[PDB]
Amino acid sequence: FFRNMYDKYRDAFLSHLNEYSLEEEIKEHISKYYKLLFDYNCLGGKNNRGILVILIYEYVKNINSSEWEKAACLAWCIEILQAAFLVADDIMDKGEMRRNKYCWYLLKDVETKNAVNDVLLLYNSIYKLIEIYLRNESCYVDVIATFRDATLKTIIGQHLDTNIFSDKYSDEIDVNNINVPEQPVIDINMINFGVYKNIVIHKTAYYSFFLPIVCGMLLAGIAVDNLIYKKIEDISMLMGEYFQIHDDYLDIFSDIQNNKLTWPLIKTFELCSEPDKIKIVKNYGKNNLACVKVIDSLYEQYKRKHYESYEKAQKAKILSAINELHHEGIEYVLKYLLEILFTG
Amino acid sequence: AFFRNMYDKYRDAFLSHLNEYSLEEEIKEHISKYYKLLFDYNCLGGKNNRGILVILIYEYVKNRDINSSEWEKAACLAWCIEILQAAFLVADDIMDKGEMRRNKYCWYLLKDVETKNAVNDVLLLYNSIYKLIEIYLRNESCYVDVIATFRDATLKTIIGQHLDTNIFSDKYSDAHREIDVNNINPEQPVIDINMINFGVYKNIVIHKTAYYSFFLPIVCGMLLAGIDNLIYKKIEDISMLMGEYFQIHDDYLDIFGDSTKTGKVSDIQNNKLTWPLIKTFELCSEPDKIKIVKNYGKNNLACVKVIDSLYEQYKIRKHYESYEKAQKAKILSAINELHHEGIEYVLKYLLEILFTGV
Ligand SMILES: CC(C)=CCC/C(C)=C/CC/C(C)=C/CC/C(C)=C/COP(=O)(O)OP(=O)(O)O
Ligand SMILES: CC(C)=CCC/C(C)=C/CC/C(C)=C/CCC(C)=CCOP(=O)(O)OP(=O)(O)O
Ligand code: NA
Repeated sequence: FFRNMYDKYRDAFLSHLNEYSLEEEIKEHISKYYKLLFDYNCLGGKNNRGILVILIYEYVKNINSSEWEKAACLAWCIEILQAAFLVADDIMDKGEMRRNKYCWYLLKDVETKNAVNDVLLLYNSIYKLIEIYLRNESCYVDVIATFRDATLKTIIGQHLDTNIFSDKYSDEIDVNNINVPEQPVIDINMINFGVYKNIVIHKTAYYSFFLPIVCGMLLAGIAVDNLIYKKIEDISMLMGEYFQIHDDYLDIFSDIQNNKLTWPLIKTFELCSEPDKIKIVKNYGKNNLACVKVIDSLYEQYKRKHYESYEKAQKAKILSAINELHHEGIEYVLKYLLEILFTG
Repeated sequence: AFFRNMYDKYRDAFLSHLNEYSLEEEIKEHISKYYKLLFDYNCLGGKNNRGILVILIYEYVKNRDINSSEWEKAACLAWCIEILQAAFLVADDIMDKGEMRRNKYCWYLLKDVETKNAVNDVLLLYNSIYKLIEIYLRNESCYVDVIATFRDATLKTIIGQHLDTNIFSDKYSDAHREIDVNNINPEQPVIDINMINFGVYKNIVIHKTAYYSFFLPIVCGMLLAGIDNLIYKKIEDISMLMGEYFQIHDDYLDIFGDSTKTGKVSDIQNNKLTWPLIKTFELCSEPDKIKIVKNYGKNNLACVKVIDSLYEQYKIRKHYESYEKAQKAKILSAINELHHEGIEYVLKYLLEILFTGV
């Protein structure tokens, strides 16, 4: 039913913009543009984060029409957040396709300049929507703080993912250099699971798991002083890692060319001979067909099988963390979520 | 000067927050190094008209005693509006492909930064505002109203930007064809003559400038002081007038001002709907209209000269001078109809000091 309510939240926000002191013709142009911005970018994903909110809310509470209206609001707000992350991420990473269609920023009628502005519109629409539907709820402030704090962590994780190999992170920033572009290179001191977990937990775990779970519980009426919140934070960290490692696995089976610190990169570096370390450093992070293939060949050489081995062990560690919650409703949801992560 | 001395307190309060994240120590020192510069490079160097408006309004709203922790909350909101400006300027320079801002390279041009970091940094700077308001105004009754004011003014600015970016675009000229989500090719941008009018210009400029630059600071000062009241609507209207006044001057500077004085080099080549363009178009001959259509929006210097010579031919400088006097009087007349002495003093002082600062 979550998908049925999309139009309401979209139209609610667009109705706010329509109240502006603007000429009727100009209002028409913007409702056209912004309806598409939402539709193109909020619709078409697996909706795991949105569904997670709704499932957690239902399995803590055990629900009328207004209650679901607030739950579905927060669910779509996180999908709107994902949309904003998606648009921004594709600008930054100069992406080609997202969800089997052209990245928003690539479109002739959009371009990078609009996509930047649109990320901030999508991002700010979130808080207008929460205001519209949850202004008079007692959890109102805690909910917006949860979005804010999870977003800040995501920004920092995104920063680390972008810059972990950059010449600035190897051992001051030059405010006079606008002319000499730094060549993308690997930094071997950063190729380790400790650094990787830092990035992954901040970039993924907080907005993807912590935020949706907390929204559900917050709206349900679980007081923020409750000890479960810290347990859920710890579980969310484990799941975020699990999800991103799998995301890294799917990419190879544009991270190689984009010089990304991936789990496949770290595992390979851990497993490979010294000559192959030189081979990785020479061939990684380059937009060259021959270079990517060499990196592709090494992943095949050092066996795909190591991911499967990790996936089984991490899943077990999560189910153990889930079981110490001592909350049946959330436990089932988290066990169900864990099963349906990759499919949606 | 008091406002300026408080800068580090608020910067370091946010930097400490990031420093609390569960990260390895080496990572944490890289983060703090990057983000200290992000703030320093982009928050310092302006006229600080928006920050000072907060400070002045907070004080002159009512003649009263104000303790140092009370001033700490005001200087926070004052600096939050300067962070917002810093986020706006970084974003604007990305979108417009800027060269200089406040007499130095645009943040995004730095080879250590690039567009990819700058986009991420806009969102960090923007989000730091709300973390700061939380840290310092968490337990204030006006807290929800303050962040909602930031939120709503930002939304309007985003809409103003959208229009400034897209007013002459294909989508606006061809309102009948839907956006082709399969077209990843744009053809040379041109002006749309139906859009060259002052009614459209005010729509754009009020939203892009007036709400964040005037309404937001004044409302911040008032809400925190403890004032809902009918004066807010009257203050919304003056803000409209001052924003329009401010942006027209800003259009004047673009073509007629020294880049070593203003700190920045664009409107003609960026195909912008400007006051000098609208003023030229209602005043010039038909052959000159075609000349404008032919030459406006082009990066070639021979094309911008043609436009620049037309501004000289039609003496746009004197037309602005005439506007400036007319509008300044129009604003003072609305300010005098507020029936509030303290805010009147501030708005009068601000109107005198807009273009120089302090
Ligand atoms: C929501 C965010 C952060 C944004 C994305 C994109 C948006 C809406 C944009 C920013 C566009 C904007 C309003 C502009 C820039 C205006 C600017 C930097 C200029 C001039 O103001 P002055 O007051 O003259 O400059 P100082 O602050 O240096 O005195
Ligand atoms: C604060 C904002 C909006 C922006 C600035 C830039 C930031 C922090 C970025 C975004 C980085 C990010 C979290 C990434 C992209 C991850 C992504 C879009 C996801 C994949 O998630 P799935 O759930 O597999 O995709 P679906 O939603 O299509 O199912
Ligand atoms: Na999702």
